[PDB]
Amino acid sequence: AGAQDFVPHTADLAELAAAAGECRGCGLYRDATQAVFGAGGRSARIMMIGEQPGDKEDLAGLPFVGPAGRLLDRALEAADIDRDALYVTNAVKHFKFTRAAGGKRRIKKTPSRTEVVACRPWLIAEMTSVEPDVVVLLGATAAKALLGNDFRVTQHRGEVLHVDDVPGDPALVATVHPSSLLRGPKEERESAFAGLVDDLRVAADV
Ligand SMILES: O=c1cc[nH]c(=O)[nH]1
Ligand code: SF4
Repeated sequence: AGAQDFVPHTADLAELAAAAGECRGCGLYRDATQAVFGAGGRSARIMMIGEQPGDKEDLAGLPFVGPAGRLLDRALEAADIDRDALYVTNAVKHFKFTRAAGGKRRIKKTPSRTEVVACRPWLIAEMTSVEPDVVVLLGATAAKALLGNDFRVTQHRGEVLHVDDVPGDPALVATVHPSSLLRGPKEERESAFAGLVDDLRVAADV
């Protein structure tokens, strides 16, 4: 089922990342440039999970390198968290996208629950490998990947969650995806940014 047979029996992140380059666990590997595995080391206490690599990440081979990543770095710095000490990854490892005539970018398309479930074996391997004390779930797709398809990020802000089917029973904190804070009225973006910093500080205080 899904990516399971493509996941080797190793906690070495470099070996896992190389194996993910060969994954065919769903259809998304076909049009994407490459798999984008997580970045960071196994000593990380905090794991952060986004939805999927976007246009820039698909070509950089690294997560959170575009505008959403720059806002996330501003929030991490405000929360006094060193990005270099985190393990940062995504629920889905291949960019799902389309282009619009006249567009300046490839446009993300939402992964189906089917694709998230197919890719989840990689997240389980990452979590088993890193043994984080806390997992920050950035956005609906990531949070639902671990907390259920009905989970609503908007309803659980600031909350330390724990579920029974997650490796090592880490604390889970679900928050807004940084891409949500890039657009909207200034006051709304500023309030939302403060809330993201708050949630990052809850996770770091675990
Ligand atoms: O790595 C990335 C970049 C943008 N958005 C995500 O969810 N993940
Ligand atoms: S998105 Fe995940 S499950 Fe699908 S092919 Fe890529 S690595 Fe495999």
